[PDB]
Amino acid sequence: GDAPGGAHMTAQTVTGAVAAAQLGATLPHEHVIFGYPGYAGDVTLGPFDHAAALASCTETARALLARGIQTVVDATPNGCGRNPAFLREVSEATGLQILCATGFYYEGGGATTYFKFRASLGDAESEIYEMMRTEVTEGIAGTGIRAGVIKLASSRDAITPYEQLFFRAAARVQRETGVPIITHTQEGQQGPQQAELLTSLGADPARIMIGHMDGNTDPAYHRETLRHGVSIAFDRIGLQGIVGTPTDAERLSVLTTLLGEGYADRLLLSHDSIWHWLGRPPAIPEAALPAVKDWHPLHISDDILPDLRRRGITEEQVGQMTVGNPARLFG
Amino acid sequence: GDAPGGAHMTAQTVTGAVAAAQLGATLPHEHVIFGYPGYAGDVTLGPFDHAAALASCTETARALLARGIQTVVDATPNGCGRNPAFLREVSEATGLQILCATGFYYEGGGATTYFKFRASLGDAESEIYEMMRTEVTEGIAGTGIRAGVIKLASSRDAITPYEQLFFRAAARVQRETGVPIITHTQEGQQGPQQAELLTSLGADPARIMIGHMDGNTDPAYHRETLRHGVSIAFDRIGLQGIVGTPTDAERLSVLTTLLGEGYADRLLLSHDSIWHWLGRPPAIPEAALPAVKDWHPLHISDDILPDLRRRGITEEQVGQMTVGNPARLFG
Ligand SMILES: [Co+2]
Ligand SMILES: [Co+2]
Ligand SMILES: [Co+2]
Ligand SMILES: [Co+2]
Repeated sequence: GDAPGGAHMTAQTVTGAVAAAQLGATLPHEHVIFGYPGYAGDVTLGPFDHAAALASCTETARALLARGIQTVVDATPNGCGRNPAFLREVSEATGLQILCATGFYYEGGGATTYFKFRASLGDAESEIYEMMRTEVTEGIAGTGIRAGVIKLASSRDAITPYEQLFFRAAARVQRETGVPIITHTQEGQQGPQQAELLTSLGADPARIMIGHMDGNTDPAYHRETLRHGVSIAFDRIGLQGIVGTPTDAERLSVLTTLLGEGYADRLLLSHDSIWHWLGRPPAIPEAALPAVKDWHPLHISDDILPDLRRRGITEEQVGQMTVGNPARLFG
Repeated sequence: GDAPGGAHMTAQTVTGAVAAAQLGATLPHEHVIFGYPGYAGDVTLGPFDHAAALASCTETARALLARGIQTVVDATPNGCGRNPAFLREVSEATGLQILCATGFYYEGGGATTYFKFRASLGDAESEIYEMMRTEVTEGIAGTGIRAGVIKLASSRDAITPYEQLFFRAAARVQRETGVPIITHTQEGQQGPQQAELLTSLGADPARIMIGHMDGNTDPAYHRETLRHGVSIAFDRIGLQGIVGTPTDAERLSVLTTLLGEGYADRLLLSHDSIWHWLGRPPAIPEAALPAVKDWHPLHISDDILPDLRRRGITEEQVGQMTVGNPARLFG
């Protein structure tokens, strides 16, 4: 099929290099810990309880392994609580393999002030390129822990000029190292534009996963994106009818259509769940309880897969999505 | 004149309570360390060199004392690098008294994602109120170091709904504790609106300093703001013709007019300087060199004051601005 072509390094997890064959079933987009930009400024009342986060996270890790999930890809942006050392902790404690990311979030929800300022003063793209390259090849913050993927994100109405700085830096790092790229699309838009842009810049589509594609329910939009040869992920499975999100029933309808059209090799599945929130614990209005009810990392293993199988999807298609595709994209 | 009326606590500096009479000459708006939101996500290439920052900061501290400045008010927002423990370090090492702030920055340049999200889920104002109240009365991040002022900020075109959450929480904390409030106005606008809003909410104008008023060169705008009984600060003195900023000559023209109209008791002067930047050191395009040439904390002491005196301003007016006003506002 379409194999990764160009520079290449074996999958880097927070605990070191891992062979593609050892990745096993994988959730390509989750967040062990996560905090929206600003969470740190609420440190007095919402401090990080490391002991509790570690207990809870490892328990979630252990439950994933119970389900045969050997690997999780943590997509947390550098300014949203990324903590490679903590992920290494969670990994060494449970045996769950974790890959972390390098990247900043979309303009609308990221810690954008910094690079927007540096971009006004000089060559920010080049500076973003050096950070990503260093994090992928040498390590994050002096820990030696390397990023196994680059995380890119765009806004709803366009991939903004600020966002494009990151897309150009990542493309260059991609070309030079072969590292995988995973993305965020805001509210079901810009999937095709991200794929076009990344490929146009020389990024290997065999190493690109356009995310939150489940955010759009017109399969035409998905096919237009797949036309580029990149993989696409229904990665907010379980987050229903909230923040623009469709219902899982809607996602499944699109998914089985795409599956029935032969796209298994290019479909990945995830929850975009957060195991432990940073800042003060989120206050969940009762009315939103159903929207987040299945939004946890065991939902696909326990509800989705069995539901695709009973719908006609095959053990082979499911293994392609959950093991085949990840092995090739990140391995 | 107009003395602080209501609840009251003695000036809290990062090293403890200080009598109003011991504040001495003060710079009401500076930043020992500062980083635009996102700086932390650039930690791999732009890590904090604590030894160098401490050496440099204390040297700046020592130079301020050489000039008789006994106190500095650090206006750094919770998500812009605020570090009470480091300020205590700089203070205990030199004897320079430092007050730190509690508050988030304006929507356009702050770490806004967090509270914008919490506001969508619940009562963020109340949450912001608890943080500010706890930081002012008990301490920041478990250090015991209390905030001596609340920092509020608004955008250019309006005090946005997100910003108003902070203005309402601060007003309440102001009413209950008497703590001073200092603000940021973006590009010479919203000074009058901030003053109106804060007073309308029950905040004591004798404890309110509307900042970056030097950003507007129409004295009419300043008088309209002073009409509220609040103090106003020309606090970006030295930052010239850049980021919308006027020249110092322009600021001085407005200042002597206001001074000649009897407003000394309500005028404060500062630089809004940054002693040590967080993130990778700022790259200064040569063309901007003159704009930042006098932008350091010795500029007012060495250039401005002597320049107001030779312009006719009196030793008494200068002492009112630099010692009288601070004593009353923060003491
Ligand atoms: Co996302
Ligand atoms: Co995510
Ligand atoms: Co400001
Ligand atoms: Co400032």
